[PDB]
Amino acid sequence: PKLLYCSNGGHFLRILPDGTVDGTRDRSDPHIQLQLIAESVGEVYIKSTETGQYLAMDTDGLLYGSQTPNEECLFLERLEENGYNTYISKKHAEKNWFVGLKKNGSCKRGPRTHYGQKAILFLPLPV
Repeated sequence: PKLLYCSNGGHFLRILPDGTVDGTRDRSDPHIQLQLIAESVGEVYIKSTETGQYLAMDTDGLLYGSQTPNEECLFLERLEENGYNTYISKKHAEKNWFVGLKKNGSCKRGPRTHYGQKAILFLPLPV
């Protein structure tokens, strides 16, 4: 597993058993342990190690935790000069919708994200 740390609000990406996606600052949270799994080079699923759920973004730009993988669960990974990664929705890449966390640790919605934001920067860390 890895943790995905957002420096915008200082939160680890979290997928809860009920499929809620948000952020917590607590390093010890069981639900922040993630597996980044390759499809093709630079394409990844982001999977909850605890629940088995996959991070996904819906057609309304909303993040949720999917019981099973689908086309909404693929993200295009990029590093990013300062060691942080970005994750753009594969399905909505043309809109530049990203995985992001607000300063208050709740998720960002696709249209409210874009290249250049701190919200979209995640640092993969060891558990």
